[PDB]
Amino acid sequence: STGSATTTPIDSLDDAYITPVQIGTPAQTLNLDFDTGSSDLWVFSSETTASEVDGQTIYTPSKSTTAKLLSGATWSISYGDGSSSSGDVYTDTVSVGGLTVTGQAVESAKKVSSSFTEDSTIDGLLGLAFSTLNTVSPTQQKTFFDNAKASLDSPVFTADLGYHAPGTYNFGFIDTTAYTGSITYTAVSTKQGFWEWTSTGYAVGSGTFKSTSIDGIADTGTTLLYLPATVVSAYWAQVSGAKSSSSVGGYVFPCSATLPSFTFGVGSARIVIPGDYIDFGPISTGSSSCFGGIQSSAGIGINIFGDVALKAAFVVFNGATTPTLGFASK
Ligand SMILES: [Br-]
Repeated sequence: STGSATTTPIDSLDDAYITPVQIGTPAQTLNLDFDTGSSDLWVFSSETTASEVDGQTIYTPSKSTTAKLLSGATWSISYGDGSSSSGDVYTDTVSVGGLTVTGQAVESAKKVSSSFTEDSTIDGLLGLAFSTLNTVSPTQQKTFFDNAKASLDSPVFTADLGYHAPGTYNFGFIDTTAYTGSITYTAVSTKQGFWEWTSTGYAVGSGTFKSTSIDGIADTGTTLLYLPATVVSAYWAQVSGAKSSSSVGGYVFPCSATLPSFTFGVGSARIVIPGDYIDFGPISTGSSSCFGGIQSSAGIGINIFGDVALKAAFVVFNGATTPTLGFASK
């Protein structure tokens, strides 16, 4: 089997991407944030504290003939940005782009933090990291991808995120029309439960490539590119007026600037992030100070190849027995 679903930016800054997902019988379609940095499929629901729902579409398990309470199971998750959610668990039929999994754990939110409430466009998350990170207790549950894997034509999914445009998540096949040149594959460590890999270095603009190992995670659920302070300093040093602002929470730069591209290495291959992708616009409405899309990972504990990086590539998440990651230009 295979599946193919369009993913769409939630706003004009590509802050996140939503993908329609069918849950239950008859189908309830919710727009979920596919997150290769976590491993819970959770949704706003008929159980979510009413004051914490503001425009989201909710899953109502009592209206699904295939929903079953997973007795005794609860979940609770905290994300890198400090947001969180928790609740109880149903199993139900879940379909993405024509690919159907029966008995998928669908984690129903009883509580969500303010950042989720305030984002009316995101009805929940669909985790695509390794199932070892799943938070369901006392019996950990499998991700949609892990459940689907045995049925897939090939044990892979691909992320093709757009810059200010729709893109695609495919399951079970590699669309050879969706990228240019070749796909370069690189080793993955699952020791931390993430799609963790090592970039071979970077360049700033038309500068020379610096060969250096940068361990990080491929994370579709993170907006920006978070890299070591040395790398980030080298980038912003090429932008007149750029500075790190503790009051704003990162690098800012004059909105009048032209930003250089940023290149990252994948083996001997190179992925180029255009400068435009790195401009996240005014720090506040009407400001002439703009927020950078490359930020230091120093306060995080891990480097993160978020959407800023991933949307410059066609990315293969290979979930074979020995997992790997593939990157191609597009
Ligand atoms: Br390769």
